[PDB]
Amino acid sequence: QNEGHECQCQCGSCKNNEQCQKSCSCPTGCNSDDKCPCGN
Ligand SMILES: [Cu+]
Ligand SMILES: [Cu+]
Ligand SMILES: [Cu+]
Ligand SMILES: [Cu+]
Ligand SMILES: [Cu+]
Ligand SMILES: [Cu+]
Ligand SMILES: [Cu+]
Repeated sequence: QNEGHECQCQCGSCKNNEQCQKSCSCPTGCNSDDKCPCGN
């Protein structure tokens, strides 16, 4: 029941990858390029 959420990630691998902007693996603290552990 819980898998994707909302990758509003503006990182460098989130802005170019729109295939994970609806199911990324980051919490609600992924709004800055850091240790963003997104999909890949
Ligand atoms: Cu994300
Ligand atoms: Cu990201
Ligand atoms: Cu993403
Ligand atoms: Cu992010
Ligand atoms: Cu992330
Ligand atoms: Cu993510
Ligand atoms: Cu992300």
